[PDB]
Amino acid sequence: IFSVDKVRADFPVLSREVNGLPLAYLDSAASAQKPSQVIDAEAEFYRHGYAAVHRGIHTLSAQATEKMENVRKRASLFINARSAEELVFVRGTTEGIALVANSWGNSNVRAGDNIIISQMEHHANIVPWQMLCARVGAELRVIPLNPDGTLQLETLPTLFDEKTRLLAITHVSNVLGTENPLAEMITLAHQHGAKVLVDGAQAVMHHPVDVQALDCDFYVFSGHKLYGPTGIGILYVKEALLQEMPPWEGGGSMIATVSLSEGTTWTKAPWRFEAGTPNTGGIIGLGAALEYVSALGLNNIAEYEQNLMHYALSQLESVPDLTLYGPQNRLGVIAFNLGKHHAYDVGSFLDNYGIAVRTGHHCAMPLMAYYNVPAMCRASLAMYNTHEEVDRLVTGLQRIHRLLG
Amino acid sequence: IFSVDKVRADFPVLSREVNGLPLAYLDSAASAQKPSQVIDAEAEFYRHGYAAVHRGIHTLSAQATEKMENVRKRASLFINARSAEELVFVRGTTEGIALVANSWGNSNVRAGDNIIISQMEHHANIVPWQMLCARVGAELRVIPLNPDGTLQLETLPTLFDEKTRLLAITHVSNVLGTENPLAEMITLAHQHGAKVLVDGAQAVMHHPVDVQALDCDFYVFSGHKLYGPTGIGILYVKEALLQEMPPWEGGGSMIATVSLSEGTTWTKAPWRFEAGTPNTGGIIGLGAALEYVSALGLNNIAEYEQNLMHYALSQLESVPDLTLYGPQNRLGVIAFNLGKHHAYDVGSFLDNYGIAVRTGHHCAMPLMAYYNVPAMCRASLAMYNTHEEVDRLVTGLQRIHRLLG
Ligand SMILES: *Cc1c(COP(=O)(O)O)cnc(C)c1O
Ligand SMILES: *Cc1c(COP(=O)(O)O)cnc(C)c1O
Ligand SMILES: [Cl-]
Ligand SMILES: [Cl-]
Repeated sequence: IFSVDKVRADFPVLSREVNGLPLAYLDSAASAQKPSQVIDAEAEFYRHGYAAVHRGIHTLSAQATEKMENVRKRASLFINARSAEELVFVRGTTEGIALVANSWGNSNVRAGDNIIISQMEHHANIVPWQMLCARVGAELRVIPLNPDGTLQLETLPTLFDEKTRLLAITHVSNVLGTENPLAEMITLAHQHGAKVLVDGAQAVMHHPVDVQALDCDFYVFSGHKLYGPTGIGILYVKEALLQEMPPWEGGGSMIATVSLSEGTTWTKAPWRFEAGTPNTGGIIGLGAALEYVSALGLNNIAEYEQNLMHYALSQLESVPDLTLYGPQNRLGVIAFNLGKHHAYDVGSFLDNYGIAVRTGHHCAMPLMAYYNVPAMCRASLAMYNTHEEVDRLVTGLQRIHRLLG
Repeated sequence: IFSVDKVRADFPVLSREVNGLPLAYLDSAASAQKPSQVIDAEAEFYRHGYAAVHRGIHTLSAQATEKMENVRKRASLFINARSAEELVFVRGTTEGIALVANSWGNSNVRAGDNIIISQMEHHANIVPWQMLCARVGAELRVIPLNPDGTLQLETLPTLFDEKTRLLAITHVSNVLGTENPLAEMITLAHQHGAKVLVDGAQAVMHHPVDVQALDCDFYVFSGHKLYGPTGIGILYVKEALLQEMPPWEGGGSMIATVSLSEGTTWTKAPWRFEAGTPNTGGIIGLGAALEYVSALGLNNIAEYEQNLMHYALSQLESVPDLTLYGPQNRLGVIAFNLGKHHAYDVGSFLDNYGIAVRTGHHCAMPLMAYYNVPAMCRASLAMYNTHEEVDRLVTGLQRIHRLLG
């Protein structure tokens, strides 16, 4: 069984005080706190084994190159990719999606084609496709939402056709906590020869993820949401696709040869898309984060978080004039507004009690617009959050409602 | 005065053993070791103040946003930019140059124009321009080299004309240690209305850099070469230029608004070019690295390194059949080959003695080709290297020459 007290003791930030009160960090969906196992792994690398990593001749460089490729292997096993060489290190989910849209998009999406996104997508999974569609003259289609925060799947027959090149879809909504039916949607997309990119930035920390079972063509996620360092993400691409992708004009690609007369050639994928000095510190920390999470067990984490979520939704029923957004079976986040008060004011009061939530449009303005609100509040309930922190959130909202209503 | 023993005691890697022998790290031009002040600043941030940073409502987020903007201010003072808002955080020098070539290049370089690079450029300051020139149908012109590793300045009249849009030039060669006459070249470029991008990745750790005095239009450098963390670089752009640059299609740009019907708008520069979650860990560490280097004083560092370089070049005269490449007044690096032996073999023997040098083409294949060699060895002499490590290098080359000659 999972022991939240043993886990919390690994996270030094959770001791912190904010406004003279004990921190209740409910904003892990924006970024997760990191255990000392992650922080110290990165520091230890800088302290005892740091070097540049392009299979340099000397020992530190060779050993650091091997550390980085072992992390690539560990990450591929974490998401059950067939091969470590199907994983590209990227700056984060945002850059990973941009890479696909520029390298794969520019040579597979032509004038008259269409791309399907959903109305709940984070901006990082909208804007690259908007721009691509403008470049090549294709059409961006949108799966609409239901009031309960799920996709209107009945609209799919009107969106998928033979010119559909790509479905770009979120695994788990960063606002609603909706988990989308990826395996079925991927079957539909592949029946039309469409690829699927899955934005998995909110999924990989909540339960096991198996890209072979899903059969998705691309999958992205962010280190810093996975209790890991900033500046590092993972992009998975099916080997047959990845080995056809051209070099990344926009972000830089690693060369095989450079000639002023004869031009330039490029090294094989993965590494083709990792130009310049990689973020070795971040890669080391990401590896430690994958080990930490695997050691707790994602199924134990999921069971604890689901129980915590069920407790919170039950307790929140006693908050007057609370509006919740999203389905009952949400993962990780609770999106809400309190009566007619602006989310910004609710979040400031909650911060005044030492409760960290996020306010605003959460990089999902089309989602905001669907619900005809400018902003919502969002509380994250991660593996190190407690029933007691849920009770502070509930009491906090009750007090805010009396003081301001 | 500078005390190399007091400085070395700040760097924990320098205690390390390699192949059972004490490390002599002479590969700082590939990446620098980091002091504990840098390592611990990053760890301390993760331990006590970590949060997401997009001016979030709650305290940790607000305080982390302010930490990151103070580092931007500190970096702008470090290079004497007029305004902190002229600095963009980037993944590294490679990504910074790609950003300029894609955002500024695509809307200022048209068919029939030309760009001037030099023959000693690192690949990161060649390939983006090669691709841009192919996109828009412009011409890539090259300032050639002299045998001593300096630019043939007499060729400039034949390269600069009214269609010259940009000069992209290295401040200090990562292979030869040549320092280029930037201020004079920038005057010439501006007489034709050409902009200048300076690749300063090898300059910022060796002496003060003043972008107002230089009057360059762009300037880039890498954190990890500045005794700082990986995954972070600085791109400086003159405010009038930067505020005109369009969003970065290839790498992602931060939105002001996203609408599925009305399209997308973008936030003001700096931040326009920092999409997704920034590398907050790396930014914090970079700030500590700038403080550490400022506390030693760049002029003291320069005086120590110059003395160390002069000692090494004097000692190396006693190595039979040593070929050196570059001018006598080189900064930081010594590029060399030993008789007819492949650089790879020399580097392996040196590594066997615990001496870390770099071998290969050093991401400067046109430079290699100018000298009609496939590879060279390169020893870096940074601020924490000693006369004794120079003596190990010299003795090592002498032994290699007897064993293999
Ligand atoms: C946060 C998030 C992103 C963006 O991730 P970055 O690490 O900031 O690049 C994209 N999609 C979802 C669903 C997210 O939650
Ligand atoms: C190392 C270096 C680069 C590339 O820097 P990255 O940090 O790897 O992106 C570019 N130019 C010069 C002169 C360099 O030494
Ligand atoms: Cl956004
Ligand atoms: Cl290269």
